[PDB]
Amino acid sequence: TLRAAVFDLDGVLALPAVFGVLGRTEEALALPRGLLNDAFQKGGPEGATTRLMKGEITLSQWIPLMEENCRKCSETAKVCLPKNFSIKEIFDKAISARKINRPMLQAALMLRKKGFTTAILTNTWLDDRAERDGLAQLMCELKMHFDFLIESCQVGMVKPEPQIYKFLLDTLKASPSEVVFLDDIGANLKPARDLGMVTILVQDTDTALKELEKVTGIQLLNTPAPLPTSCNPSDMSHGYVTVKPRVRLHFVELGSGPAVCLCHGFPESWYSWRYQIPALAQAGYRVLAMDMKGYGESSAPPEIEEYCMEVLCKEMVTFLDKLGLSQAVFIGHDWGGMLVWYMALFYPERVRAVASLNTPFIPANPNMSPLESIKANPVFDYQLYFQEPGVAEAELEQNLSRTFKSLFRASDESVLSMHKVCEAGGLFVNSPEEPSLSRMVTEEEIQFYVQQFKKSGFRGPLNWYRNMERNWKWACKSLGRKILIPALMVTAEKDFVLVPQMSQHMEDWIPHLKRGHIEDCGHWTQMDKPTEVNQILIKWLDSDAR
Amino acid sequence: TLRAAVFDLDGVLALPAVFGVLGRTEEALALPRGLLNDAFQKGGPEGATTRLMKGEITLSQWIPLMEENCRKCSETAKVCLPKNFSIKEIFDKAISARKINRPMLQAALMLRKKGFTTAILTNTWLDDRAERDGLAQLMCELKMHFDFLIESCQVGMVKPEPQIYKFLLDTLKASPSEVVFLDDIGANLKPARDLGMVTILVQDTDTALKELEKVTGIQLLNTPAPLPTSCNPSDMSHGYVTVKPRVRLHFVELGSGPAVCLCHGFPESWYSWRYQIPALAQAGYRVLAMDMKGYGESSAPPEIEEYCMEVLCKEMVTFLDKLGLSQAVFIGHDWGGMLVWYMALFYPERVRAVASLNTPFIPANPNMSPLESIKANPVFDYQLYFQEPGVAEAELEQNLSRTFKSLFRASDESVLSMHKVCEAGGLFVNSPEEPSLSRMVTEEEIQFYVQQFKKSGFRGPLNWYRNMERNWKWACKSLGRKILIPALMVTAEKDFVLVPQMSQHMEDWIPHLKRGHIEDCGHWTQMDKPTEVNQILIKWLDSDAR
Ligand SMILES: CCSc1cccc(-c2ccc(C(N)=O)s2)c1
Ligand SMILES: CCSc1cccc(-c2ccc(C(N)=O)s2)c1
Repeated sequence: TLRAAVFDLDGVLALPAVFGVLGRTEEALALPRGLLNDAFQKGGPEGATTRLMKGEITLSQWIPLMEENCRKCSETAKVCLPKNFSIKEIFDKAISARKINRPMLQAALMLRKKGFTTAILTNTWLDDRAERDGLAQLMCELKMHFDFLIESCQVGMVKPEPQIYKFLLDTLKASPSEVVFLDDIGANLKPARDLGMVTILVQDTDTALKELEKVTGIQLLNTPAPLPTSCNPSDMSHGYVTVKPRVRLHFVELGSGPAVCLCHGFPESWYSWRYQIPALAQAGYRVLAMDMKGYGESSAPPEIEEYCMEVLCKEMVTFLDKLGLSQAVFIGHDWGGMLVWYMALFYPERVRAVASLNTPFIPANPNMSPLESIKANPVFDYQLYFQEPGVAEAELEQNLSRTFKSLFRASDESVLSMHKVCEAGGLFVNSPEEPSLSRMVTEEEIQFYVQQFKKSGFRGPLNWYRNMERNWKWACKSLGRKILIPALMVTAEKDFVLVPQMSQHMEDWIPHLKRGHIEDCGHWTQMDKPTEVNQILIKWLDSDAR
Repeated sequence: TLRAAVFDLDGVLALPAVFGVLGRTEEALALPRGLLNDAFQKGGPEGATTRLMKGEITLSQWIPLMEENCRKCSETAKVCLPKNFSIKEIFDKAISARKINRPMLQAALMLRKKGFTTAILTNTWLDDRAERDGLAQLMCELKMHFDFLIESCQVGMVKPEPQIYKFLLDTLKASPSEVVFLDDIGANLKPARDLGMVTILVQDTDTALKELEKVTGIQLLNTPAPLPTSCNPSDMSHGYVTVKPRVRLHFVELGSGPAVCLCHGFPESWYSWRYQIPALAQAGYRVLAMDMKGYGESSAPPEIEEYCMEVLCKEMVTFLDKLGLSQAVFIGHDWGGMLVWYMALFYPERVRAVASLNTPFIPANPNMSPLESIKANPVFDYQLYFQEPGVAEAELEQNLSRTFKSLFRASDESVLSMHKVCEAGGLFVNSPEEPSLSRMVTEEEIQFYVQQFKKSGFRGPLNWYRNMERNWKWACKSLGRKILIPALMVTAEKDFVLVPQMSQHMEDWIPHLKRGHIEDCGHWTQMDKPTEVNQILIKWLDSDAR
């Protein structure tokens, strides 16, 4: 019975296989077949290449030795290599052209999800090239999906020496018969077999995967579209900034590049962005996923006025100041979407670009009380239920598990009326005591929100809805302004509270506004439609926010 | 008696004054004197400009209104503005050319150091230009040196309206007679005077500063070269990454741009880089100042082997992995300098560039025990004293204040022999019980190190010296490699343990090595010579590490 799967990198997890480049070069250059290859394998286990693969020497030290091996192979072949022939130029292109074999990685991900221990076993080098970052990025992306990364140059052993195989088994804490080994070089496969390991000679991916499926009894080919990579809270970098005495803000941080500040809604967490954080960091951004004030590890002061838009926005400016960030892209959802439009209106200098999911930009009506305005819409009755300090806290803090399971559901899973909530006397008066688990979330993900909300509860979060009058007076000062910085409005077809239609007049105040629309998407946009959210955000980021 | 100083931005804290650009444009373009200016001030407190300054409108909305005011001023003047005349192009250059008036900022810094409350009072706008970041960066740099930043567009009032002045006094919690006010516009000075505030009409900086010195009784002109900006621990962003079960690494993070990872020595803190962090972030870098393993808020496991170079380097690679960083520039000092050379040797893919202060790169002697090697040098006797578990911990943990005050001293302040330490039976056997405070440090800075070392003490830090044999065996695997990535070696003339001379053969293993040398610098390089360290690092960073 298998419980571990090992993958080679070149020709297995990454394609096109860098080594099939020596043959491609020979042909393009009309060189005697195998000339370049002979120079690469020259001296076998004594050669420059074996020294490189064992980590005795770096790639930059190896390049002159390989080109030297190239003169000698020519001497004995009778043809003379050109004057612009560069080993470096050839390998630079080969490394650069090699990308992750996505279906192979998905198969490895699926096996690991089923309780398999996974690893990468590769003959690689210590890359000190000026262009080494491209491969460092690839290895970074690949490795975090595996239990182990065994690199020849770091262990001082190479495939096919039998010692690396005994090393592999020891690392795995498993006997050979519990291991599948995939490689594109039959010579490297043989020792794994001699030990009783299941092996797969990898040529075309589909066939290798057909073989893999058969031997594991796990479906790997033709499976449904997987979810984007999520976040494990304990594997993240956690950041803490004191924005004022007794007000500290917590954030999760991932990646490098332009700062993208993600602002969640009610009643959420930095964790609501779990499917966006790895994807946005991978797309070349420095992600800062906040626990907004009143939430999770961020401070939660009791006073209502601590949660008015003016105070919240000023604290987000200080956050940027203390981190030494002159700007950040601000991406919000629900209450975070509202904050994000106000950051653009009041601090355009600090906002590189602004994007909102579900939350439209509606300019304050100076001739109408914001309370009258809320009453005009039956779908906002829940906001009136939230007005009285203590009432919604009591219901929401009553049973945390029920609260999140009741709220976090897809559009075709609704359990909450949300209309005539005041008259019903609560949000959960029609709701089961033990709601079923929505297909959107795991039991574990619910438990994370439960644990977060045990610290401060619902007072601070609910206080965001308790500053209507103050926010309205502040917003009225911006009635003559327009939003002229890059902006994106993303609507969710099935959000029955923040309906797409409510966003229709936005072009009047944001003339250059760009849009996104997600069909069959409820209110919890990020977890309902992660793939679509990621595609829309990344595309908008690359085109409008460097 | 004064206790508060207020500065205007344009023409006072920032030069050349953006508004003296309308006159410069008129001349260069041979336009009737004051034509452009009339268009800027048009309608006075009713005009487009006053609306802009009060925050009713953004700069992008204002530009067409100002150019419109330009057609009208021409109608009545008889000349016709060109076809490539751009209000935007003019203001873009003016904003861009305006820089901090460094001597004015130094004067404000000196006053604040003397217990003054300082503030910036400015008539500014809400900048939504595509080029708004340049000014956002300037305001960011400037503001962190002041107690308050009062911007007209954010308060909805402007100079010279008397309400902003009453607002200023209220913000300051001070009566007018306790306030000096500096402005380059006499009209804005008058109301401050009418209230009894001391005023200074600012033309040339030197004279304004001569006036400021007279009225405060504090020397501001011709003062010694100030120290670079330091760090206040509670104003920093604190980061935490679990690199393995029960091993967490703490870091302080400042700025945006390429990741620069600062690695302190023995027995230090992230705080040893206090003078580098603001300077490097200001130079366009994302600084990650570590608490190395065994130190401060980082985990400190008791086992010796937890501190061998191989384990430490692997944990720094995981740190990068968990933060989503494919690379970082690694800058080390003392033990951190040693780690940093080993990161370059073993993980060149993860090291963008490598720099060391005082610590040279010495390749392991495969024909000699590292213990024999240490014994060959009388200056390394302290390392032998550190070998026995418990002995150095007892002496060092005995009185924390004495420990740091004894260690942290300039070269001409030495109190410690450091030679024949074993035979003397300690580091502090000749040292006073109550050492004087070195000119390098304040009592407060000592107390910070004392507080940090109360958590874990000296076991983990001392364990860095307890892996000679393991480090030697690991290092021997790199004997065939060279360091071919960008590298900087900084020597300290008066470091009597890590003498500049010990670095003389480095070019043999790092052929492209760049150098820095600091005269009259002891072992504690960063606090001994902050200005020189910063100049050397920034210059090397901008030229060799993007
Ligand atoms: C009150 C939490 S914010 C909000 C806004 C719009 C729709 C929703 C829904 C939450 C839960 C729903 C359900 N029935 O499961 S609909 C929540
Ligand atoms: C033992 C701490 S590491 C080190 C290396 C080289 C010189 C120094 C000095 C520390 C303190 C000195 C003194 N006498 O104040 S010299 C420390």
